[PDB]
Amino acid sequence: MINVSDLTQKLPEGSNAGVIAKNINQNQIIADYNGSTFMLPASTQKVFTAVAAKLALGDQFQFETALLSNGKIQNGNLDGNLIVSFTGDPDLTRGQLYSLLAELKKQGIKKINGDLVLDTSVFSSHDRGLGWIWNDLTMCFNSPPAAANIDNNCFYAELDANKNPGEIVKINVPAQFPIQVFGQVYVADSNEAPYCQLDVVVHDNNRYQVKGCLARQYKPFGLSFAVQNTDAYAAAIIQRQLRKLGIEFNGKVLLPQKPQQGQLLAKHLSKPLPDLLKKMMKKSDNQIADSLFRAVAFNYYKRPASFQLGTLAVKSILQKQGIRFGNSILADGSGLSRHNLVAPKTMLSVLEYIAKNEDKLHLMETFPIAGVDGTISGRGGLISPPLVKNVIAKTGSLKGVYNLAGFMTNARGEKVAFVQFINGYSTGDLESKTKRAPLVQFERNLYNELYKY
Amino acid sequence: MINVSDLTQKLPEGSNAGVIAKNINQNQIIADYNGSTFMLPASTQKVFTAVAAKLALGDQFQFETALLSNGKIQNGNLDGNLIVSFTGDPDLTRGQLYSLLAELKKQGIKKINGDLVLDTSVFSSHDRGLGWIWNDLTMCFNSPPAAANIDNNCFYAELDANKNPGEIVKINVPAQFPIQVFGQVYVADSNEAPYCQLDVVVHDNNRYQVKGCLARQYKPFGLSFAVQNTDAYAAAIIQRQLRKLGIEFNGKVLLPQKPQQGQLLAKHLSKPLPDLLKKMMKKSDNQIADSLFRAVAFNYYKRPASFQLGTLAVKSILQKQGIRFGNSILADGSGLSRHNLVAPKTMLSVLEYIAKNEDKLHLMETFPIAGVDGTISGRGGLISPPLVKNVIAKTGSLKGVYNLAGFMTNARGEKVAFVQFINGYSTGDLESKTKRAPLVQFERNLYNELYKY
Ligand SMILES: *C(=O)[C@@H](NC(=O)[C@H](N)c1ccccc1)[C@@H]1N[C@@H](C(=O)O)C(C)(C)S1
Ligand SMILES: *C(=O)[C@@H](NC(=O)[C@H](N)c1ccccc1)[C@@H]1N[C@@H](C(=O)O)C(C)(C)S1
Repeated sequence: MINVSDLTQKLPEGSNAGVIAKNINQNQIIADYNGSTFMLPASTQKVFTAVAAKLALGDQFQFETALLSNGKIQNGNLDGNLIVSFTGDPDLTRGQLYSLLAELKKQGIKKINGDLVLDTSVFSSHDRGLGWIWNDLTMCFNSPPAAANIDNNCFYAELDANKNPGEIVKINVPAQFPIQVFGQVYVADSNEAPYCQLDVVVHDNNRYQVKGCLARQYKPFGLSFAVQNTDAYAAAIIQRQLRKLGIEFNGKVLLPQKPQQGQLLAKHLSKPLPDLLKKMMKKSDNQIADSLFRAVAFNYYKRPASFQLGTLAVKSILQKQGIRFGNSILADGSGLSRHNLVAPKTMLSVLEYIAKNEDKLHLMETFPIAGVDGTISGRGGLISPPLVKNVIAKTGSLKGVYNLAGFMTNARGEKVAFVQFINGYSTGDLESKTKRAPLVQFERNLYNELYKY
Repeated sequence: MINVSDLTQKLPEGSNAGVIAKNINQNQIIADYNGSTFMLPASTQKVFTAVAAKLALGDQFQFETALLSNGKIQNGNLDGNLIVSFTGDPDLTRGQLYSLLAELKKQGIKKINGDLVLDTSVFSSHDRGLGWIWNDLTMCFNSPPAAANIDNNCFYAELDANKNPGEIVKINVPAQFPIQVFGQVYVADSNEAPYCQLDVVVHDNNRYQVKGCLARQYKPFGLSFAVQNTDAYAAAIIQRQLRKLGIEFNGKVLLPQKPQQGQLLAKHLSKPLPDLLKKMMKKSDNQIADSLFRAVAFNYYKRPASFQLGTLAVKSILQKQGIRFGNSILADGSGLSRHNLVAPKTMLSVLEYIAKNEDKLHLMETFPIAGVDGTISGRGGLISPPLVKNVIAKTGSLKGVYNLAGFMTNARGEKVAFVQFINGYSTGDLESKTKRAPLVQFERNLYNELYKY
């Protein structure tokens, strides 16, 4: 086998690598180093979700966002509640929801007599996985994969930090966002400036308290944040849209937990599963992965879906196909949880199942391609021949973690599946951009060795 | 050296162990397996904090909780504001605060004419470490180590779920706590129950919503909750205590966020450092660790202390004594953060520092003693001869993590220091009772080899 031990000499001191690789044609393991150690898979976890979704949802699967009502239309009035049904569409734009509501106009509803009711019942319990880190929850990459999801459940604020030390930075929220940003951030001089933290503390109803400081900067810029209460956000946006459409409403917003009985007025459908999976796999969209993860449970068990139900469903589905998990922990579909524990060999068995069943699953085309697209279009260790345009791989990255899982063609045109998990990688401290050079060098050498072996 | 690698065969598949030990009398390393690999130390991290606290705070250090004003007292009136200064005391009880406020009434004050002003300026930025897991933040073990801390910033509620399927569980909060617990949790039948989640959602101002369902219970279901807004909680306690003391107050509660000057009326002192360190080390008190961590930085740098300053101070203080951290990540004093990264050998160098300076530090007596006290009085791997009454060790545990760091006497009467980090330990799914038999056997074997080597 490849001497993976010698290769990890170039990784930073303290790090730990789990590396396993198999020549599928020869049915031979050609690298095996901590292949059985549980590690943090980060976003390589999305491979499991991709397979489960293919199998339990199918290529015709679409997320539906619907408008329903129990009552009768007449005189331009909807004589009852407007029910808005959200099922976790992670790719729903504000533009789409608007056209959806526009459908009420087209049917001559001039005004709604009753209350606005949101049906988010297909998801159950929290909209965050267990073991997610609290301070990342305001970052847009970590926006909640909730039933209601509008423009990725992210917003930005406009900041102007062009000021002398001690002065207050100006923060405005653009008029489209029903959010508050409150508190005060000051400009720090270049001394204290390397120390700066911007603190964001969440309060109810999408009110974000900022504190701390920032280094002077000349030009305005935007900071993005995740929406926290996605039901209030969604309801506030629908009410503004109804006004814009000139449909009249003066009811309250209700948020029941149970499916809402009704007559269907209109429906919007997302792109189907193959397009969602491709964006999830190429760009590594956390929210698509966690929505599919629970959509899989919802459809598979026919009951409202918690992340725990997602875990049960994904394992049960892949187990049906011969995959064995032992005591792996799969707390989410995106890989964000710090409780996830998976060994390289388990990820590898899934990659083999993917390559074996490619005629059916067509998942190979979803993987980023070295030097070409997705999250590895510029990956340093992969950017030269013989690896460029040859290595395809799902990436996973968290603080301390640099992973790759996928396939390549060796110098004999045989296929090699491989999993690389690197954890404990640290070359400065909390809030030091990480020196990636030893990683570029490890990966360049590793994939060349698997190429020639 | 000891063949640690064979001994890990008894640990669950997937787990990883970092073990290192030294015979101090011979100065020989006798076990060294993954000794340089960064791992999660969990509460063994508190060893670093004990040493930094001894060096920078000293045995006379006590936390101060104080009452100040600028008005003068005339004719039974405090003619200005009551300032209550909190500095992070992690062992302040509401009875102690009550006796402190009683002192006003011994100085003749029976009415306060102004406002209640809290000064919590000694600590700054969040009261939570970065990399803490969001869903544990409502649990009493994860109560915020804030400036204001009353009864461990934890309270108790009871759910009476001894009722039929379909009924709403009754929530009872004892009346001493100025908090609200509300929601509709229902009792689920035997069929639905395995799918239930009992959730809590935190709302502004210490309002807790419980949601979900649970199986019929056949005793009272206790909830133990962390206080989320510690300033509001403290101000509410103060106002009820003032009332109960017959001191009239009708002013506002102000939280200015900067140091508040005034004349000192009365000062409550905690128990001194050696008592705080003994409780932190014997029992593993998370709040005393994170309190001391930031008190250390406040006193060492003389400026409001965040967790980042805590990290800088602890490293700087120990670096002076010859400890080298390289690229370790210490995000807190308690080890709760999932970003913490430290190698067995760095912890061992601190243990050696501890044994070498025992005549001045007196920290040896703060470690738990196998089969005798603290968190290893009943630790199954250590409770037989020759380990019982001989091994002393600080424990660390999180989901997946089972650590010891401490000392023992071997068969020759020489002192051995050791560090055992186990991560990736999984014997079932997330919410499962973990199986400890593999841990008991691995530890019984490892400490026996270290005894015999
Ligand atoms: C999977 O690993 C995901 N990672 C994250 O969301 C991290 N929390 C993160 C790391 C760095 C920057 C922003 C978020 C997604 N996958 C990553 C990857 O494929 O390498 C990502 C950085 C593109 S986000
Ligand atoms: C340090 O390791 C601390 N651990 C925790 O607070 C964990 N979050 C936890 C694990 C299990 C149950 C409750 C909390 C403290 N140290 C532990 C130890 O010494 O083993 C602890 C369980 C006593 S709490």
